[PDB]
Amino acid sequence: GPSFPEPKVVRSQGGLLSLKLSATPTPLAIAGQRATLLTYGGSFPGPTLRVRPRDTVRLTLENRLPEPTNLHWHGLPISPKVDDPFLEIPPGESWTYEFTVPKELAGTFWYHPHLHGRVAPQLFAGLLGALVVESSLDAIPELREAEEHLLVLKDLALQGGRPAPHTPMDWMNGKEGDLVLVNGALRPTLVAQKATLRLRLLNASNARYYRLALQDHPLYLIAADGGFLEEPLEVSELLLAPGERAEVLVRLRKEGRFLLQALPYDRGAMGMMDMGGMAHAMPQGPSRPETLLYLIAPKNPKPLPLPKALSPFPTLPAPVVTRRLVLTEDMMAARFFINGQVFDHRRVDLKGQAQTVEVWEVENQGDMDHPFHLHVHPFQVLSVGGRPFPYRAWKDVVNLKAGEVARLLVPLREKGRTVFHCHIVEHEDRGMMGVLEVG
Ligand SMILES: [Cu+2]
Ligand SMILES: [Cu+2]
Ligand SMILES: [Cu+2]
Repeated sequence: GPSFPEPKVVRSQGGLLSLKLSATPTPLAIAGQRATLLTYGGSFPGPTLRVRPRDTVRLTLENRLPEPTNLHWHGLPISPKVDDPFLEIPPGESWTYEFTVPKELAGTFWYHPHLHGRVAPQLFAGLLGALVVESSLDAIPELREAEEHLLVLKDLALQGGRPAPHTPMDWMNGKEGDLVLVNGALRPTLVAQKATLRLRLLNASNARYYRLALQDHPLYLIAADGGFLEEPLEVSELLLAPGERAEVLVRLRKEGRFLLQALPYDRGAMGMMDMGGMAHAMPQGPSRPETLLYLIAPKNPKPLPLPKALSPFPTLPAPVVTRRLVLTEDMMAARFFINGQVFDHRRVDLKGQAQTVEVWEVENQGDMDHPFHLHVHPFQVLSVGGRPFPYRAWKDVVNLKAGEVARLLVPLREKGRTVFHCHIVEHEDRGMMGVLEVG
């Protein structure tokens, strides 16, 4: 096959993507060894669904797992009656998700389980896939003539030919694995045929962070989680927290081999130590550096000019309310809280009005990084940690380092009951989630 592995693509046909997927334990070969994972569509990652605005998506999920499951259409501004975080599909049963892709939408999204208390083991075991909303902006020459690839960043650990079980420390920290994979492959080689690459990036890991840097090159950020930026933004590195997406242009500068690496990053994971005075918690410190892929440039590379503009970001109406959501931790109990409470599916925590804009101040009073995710209602990050955000784009996950406050502009879209939660999914399962009702 092609030197660079990527998930198989299923495209809408005539305005309709109608597809039956099964969530099933699947024997397969991965990173050179046989293992049984939990997959959608018999593959890890699951198939990439490629659609365009106004398409109808009709996805029937058949649950062939021994436990109940559901889907979260991560990042899609669709009704929470469809993207239903409280629905349960029992083993052996099926459910059809049907929605229309919104007209003003573009980017890389993804799908994965969201059954409270079971997310971390199901996601860790392999249940995820990407969804791409293609845009008319893809036709501008500076993008159309680039070589496009999806990079699904997701780690794994195997024990006895199956995903490794969660330990108590895994529930506290979020589980990371030793196999640090791209598109389910171990350190693949991308032999570029064009000098400009357009890379769609997805962090589909439970908890691992990717401090991305390409040797000898900057990256040009062109999209965040849920839409394009207004113009390309040059960065020397790009941190992708769990659940986040980005799109970058790479302008290969000379012939050669260049490593794409996940550089050392300390997200605050904790270990234990006994030095003669009772066991005490001690920081794990930064992650070890990882090579994600080998990028081979073509001969005599002459990259395309960058696009001068992408998509204007909407001018939002003045907000009508400010909310303050404080994140805290009880590490030794592996319990995690929002405004001092754990999730209760019967309890509505916030009540807002559709078509108004809110300011959300999310404050991390813990010591770990927490990537905060809101379903249904994409937001504009105004500032994090006292620093203004350097671009305007739609996001749906925002990473908070210890002590940091993020200020978000949240337009409320579809009416109904939805959730917000930490996207270290172990923390969600262990309580760090709340309920928003929009009326
Ligand atoms: Cu998600
Ligand atoms: Cu968290
Ligand atoms: Cu969620």
